[PDB]
Amino acid sequence: MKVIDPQHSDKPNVLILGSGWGAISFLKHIDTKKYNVSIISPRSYFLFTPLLPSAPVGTVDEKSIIEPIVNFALKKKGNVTYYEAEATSINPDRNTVTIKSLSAVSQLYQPENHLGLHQAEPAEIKYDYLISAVGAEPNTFGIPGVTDYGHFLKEIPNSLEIRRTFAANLEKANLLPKGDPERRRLLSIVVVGGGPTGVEAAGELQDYVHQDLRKFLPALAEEVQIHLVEALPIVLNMFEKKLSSYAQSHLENTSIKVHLRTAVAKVEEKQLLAKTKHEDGKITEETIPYGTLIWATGNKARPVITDLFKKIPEQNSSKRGLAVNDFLQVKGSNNIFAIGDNAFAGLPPTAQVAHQEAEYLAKNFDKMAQIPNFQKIDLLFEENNFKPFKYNDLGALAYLGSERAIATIRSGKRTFYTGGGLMTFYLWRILYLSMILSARSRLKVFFDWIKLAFFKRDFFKGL
Amino acid sequence: MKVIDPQHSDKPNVLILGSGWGAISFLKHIDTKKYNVSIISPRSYFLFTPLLPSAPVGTVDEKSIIEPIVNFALKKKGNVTYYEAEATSINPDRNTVTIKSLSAVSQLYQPENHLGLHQAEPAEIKYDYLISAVGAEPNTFGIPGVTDYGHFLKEIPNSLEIRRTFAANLEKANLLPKGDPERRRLLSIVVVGGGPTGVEAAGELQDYVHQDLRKFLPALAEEVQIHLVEALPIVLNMFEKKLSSYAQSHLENTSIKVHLRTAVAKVEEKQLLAKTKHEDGKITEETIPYGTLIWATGNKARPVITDLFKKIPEQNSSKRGLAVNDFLQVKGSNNIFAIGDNAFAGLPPTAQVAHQEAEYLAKNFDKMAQIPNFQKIDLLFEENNFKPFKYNDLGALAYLGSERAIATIRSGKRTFYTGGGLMTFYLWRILYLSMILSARSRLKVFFDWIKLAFFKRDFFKGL
Ligand SMILES: Cc1cc2nc3c(=O)[nH]c(=O)nc-3n(C[C@H](O)[C@H](O)[C@H](O)COP(=O)(O)OP(=O)(O)OC[C@H]3O[C@@H](n4cnc5c(N)ncnc54)[C@H](O)[C@@H]3O)c2cc1C
Ligand SMILES: Cc1cc2nc3c(=O)[nH]c(=O)nc-3n(C[C@H](O)[C@H](O)[C@H](O)COP(=O)(O)OP(=O)(O)OC[C@H]3O[C@@H](n4cnc5c(N)ncnc54)[C@H](O)[C@@H]3O)c2cc1C
Ligand SMILES: COC1=C(OC)C(=O)C(C/C=C(\C)CCC=C(C)C)=C(C)C1=O
Ligand SMILES: COC1=C(OC)C(=O)C(C/C=C(\C)CCC=C(C)C)=C(C)C1=O
Repeated sequence: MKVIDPQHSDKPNVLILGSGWGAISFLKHIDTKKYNVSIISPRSYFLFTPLLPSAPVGTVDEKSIIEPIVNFALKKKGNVTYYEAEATSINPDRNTVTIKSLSAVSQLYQPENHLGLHQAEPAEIKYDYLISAVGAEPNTFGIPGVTDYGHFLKEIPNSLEIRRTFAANLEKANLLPKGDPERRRLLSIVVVGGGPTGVEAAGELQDYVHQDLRKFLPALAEEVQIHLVEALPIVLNMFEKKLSSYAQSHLENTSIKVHLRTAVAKVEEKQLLAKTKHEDGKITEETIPYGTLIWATGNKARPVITDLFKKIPEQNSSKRGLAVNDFLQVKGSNNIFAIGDNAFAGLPPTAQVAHQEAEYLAKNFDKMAQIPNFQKIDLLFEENNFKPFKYNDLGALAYLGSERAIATIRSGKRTFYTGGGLMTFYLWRILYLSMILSARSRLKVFFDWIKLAFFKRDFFKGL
Repeated sequence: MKVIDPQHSDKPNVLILGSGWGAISFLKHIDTKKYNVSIISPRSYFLFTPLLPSAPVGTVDEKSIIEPIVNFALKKKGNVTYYEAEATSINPDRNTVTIKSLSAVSQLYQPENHLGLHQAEPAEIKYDYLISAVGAEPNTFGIPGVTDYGHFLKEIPNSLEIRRTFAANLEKANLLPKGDPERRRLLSIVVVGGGPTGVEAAGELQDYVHQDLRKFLPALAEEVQIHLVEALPIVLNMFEKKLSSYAQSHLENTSIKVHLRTAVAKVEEKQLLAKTKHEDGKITEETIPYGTLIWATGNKARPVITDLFKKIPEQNSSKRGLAVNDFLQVKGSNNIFAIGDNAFAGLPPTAQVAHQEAEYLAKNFDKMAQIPNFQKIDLLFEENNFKPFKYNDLGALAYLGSERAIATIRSGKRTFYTGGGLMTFYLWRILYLSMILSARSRLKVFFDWIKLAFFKRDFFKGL
């Protein structure tokens, strides 16, 4: 019950799902004069995910790396409306999306209507076109105990939980005598994932220990131990072998214990069971004690996308994400589009792919809105003549702790970069500053870093 | 049970209670080479209380106006030890202090001993001399319902509660239609207290409304209403009448409803009952609806100080604080000293009084530690010949919202200042920056303000 249908305006309604890289990038490029745009997302702000790993340890403040949606919508010319709630069910036949847990409603540049909605009231939102960018969720691979004792590294709350756990453990450990094995376990951290997120997480945690903790509790600092576990035989496999090797050496020089060729079998309250697969082809078992477990491995489709597979006939055989055209239209649907991690197009699940797809699609919509036929929809994309999406891989970046990073930079064919260590660390900072989406967030992180040069990190457990 | 008694060292032990203005100021001046210093306080950091009223609304970040104790202790030459716990009982006869709720132990410049203490374990701490600076706690004057529905404005947690309440109310109000009286109550704020803390609190809240809220929800911003209630007939009575008048005019120009000659009789869930005492000597009743109640009135002795009145014979007739000498020694005690709000010496309860008493006392201790007799204690203060404490009133300051402040600056006899409006607002900033106790906190607030010039306040309900 309750159906919101704003269409006194003669414009078509483009409904967006999410407030991440795909949704915001699309929002920034979509012509709000041609269409009435509306966003649905339980998250009232945009997260700059590449700096998330610096948040727990206080290299950057959590407020520094987020930006309210309304600030993006405010710079838009036309009307934009944000429903603070999550999409539960996508309804192709009805052309609606069901919502749950209404926390707020914002209607920018729309001084007129009144919805008449109580909080947590179920509803249905009409649409003419739908862009789906809810993203994925973390994958535990069905390995028991991960959700009970692990911390994912996906969202701002996760940064606060990791700080609270680790601060708690440091306080406890400090009361026990230098020998105690419990002291040793409480000071043990385990990051699962050999990719960029995991490496950066181990790097930042190590930075905090060597730089901040050592200055007022050197005793505790010496006994802390950080493990990095990865199933593949090479860390950061998306780079050339030469850069991966340097990466692995450096991590071990900064005293991080790297566990390659290693899968996790089970996760318990105080330890995890791992199977390591050696060069001679033999498998061994080892226990890894821990006090804080960061889970930074791959992705899995969300319940809303899974529920959509059952409804569209040709979307049956789909698991990783939604099956999509060369034009980023959802296969089998008349008007549903998909971008980012929640959409399969044989491309990686990365922020670079989300942004470029978002722009492409936004560009097309602004082109599509200059025709009588768009004012049935599938054949019109071709007749008028315009190009499909061509991803342009720009490369990869990764901070490795202790003022060192690796970089590969390119455009299509040619490659040009500086990807060693300290100088690449400086390039790394500049580029990241450059690709932050807002000026406020950019000044905030700049100040965080200036402050970090002179005074070192804030690491409060209650804040 | 369990008694910690560190005295392998030949030095006397000066035990400090608290981590506020008196304790930290004393700590910075006490010679750690002459004495073994130890702090007991449940709060692991120092709070810069004059900027606390800018925290809720995000003019300054909560992290910006606090500084961990260990940073102060680290700059000290000798040994310093901090017990993260609260003093429960002061024991003159035994010369000990009982403690509760052990969260942590820090022993800076002391790479040796091990206490062997579990968390939340009761204990007793030996001492030779004791400096008491626990401060006071808020006084509700026995007016019912204050602690049930009000927010005190005393500590960092209070800043977070006020933001959470107010953000919640704004979100709710926004869903109701422009008429609704509930909408009007949810947008109503009430600050109790005509002194500086209360005035500043009303000013900051009004700044947030006019500057930030109006830019994205002008409709809500116009209907917000802020009340200031004060029992005395004049706001900010500690200034000359001429400055108080300007203060009151300005507050009313910025659309704040000031209620003078008004006492609060009772506080309910959605309103408060007040009695106003008019010029013709008649008393009236009025209800003041509200959604957020900030209680910023006076002080009251803490249970630890009250419990000490019963034990010392001549400390019986004492209520506001501990009765104290011209040398700041506790009357009736051999070795207990009191500074700040928890000590009565016919002086105001202000930060300026705490700092000067702290220095005086610290100075004396460093002088007292160059004699055979100090190596019984009461008569030695006089025989060697040195002066009593003479407070030097430097004046008063107060921000009044909308870039205006009042100032009175002086030293003893002479008075010299600039105490009008906008120019006094600039002086106000400089002086406050100048009397922050640490460089980190000083840069942090400076950056907050630079950021505030270009981008306006962060006002997140979860952060
Ligand atoms: C810690 C970390 C670091 C990373 N670092 C990098 C990096 O350095 N470089 C790089 O290229 N890539 C990086 N990535 C990858 C990148 O963040 C993702 O690939 C990208 O966010 C995917 O874009 P998206 O819009 O599909 O999903 P997201 O950006 O995750 O956004 C999804 C949005 O949908 C919302 N949502 C969730 N569920 C629902 C629902 N049911 N209904 C409605 N809305 C919903 C969420 O609130 C969120 O705002 C990183 C990822 C992580 C976790
Ligand atoms: C919002 C606000 C604004 C203010 N502005 C000004 C101003 O502009 N100018 C001015 O001069 N004054 C101002 N004051 C007054 C000033 O903060 C106090 O007068 C001052 O704090 C008193 O110093 P103190 O050390 O006695 O107590 P505090 O500074 O309050 O410190 C008390 C310390 O004792 C600790 N403690 C409490 N109970 C126990 C216990 N049982 N055991 C151990 N430790 C304990 C606390 O954690 C705290 O660290 C302001 C106060 C407030 C609340
Ligand atoms: C998760 O692994 C990573 C990628 O994918 C496997 C990347 O591609 C890049 C390259 C950096 C990007 C794309 C920053 C985002 C830029 C914009 C314009 C949004 C990094 C650093 C990375 O760590
Ligand atoms: C509680 O009312 C207040 C006073 O007392 C009646 C003051 O005197 C001042 C003046 C500012 C001070 C004293 C800052 C404190 C500085 C140090 C070094 C402790 C302010 C602002 C004030 O609000």
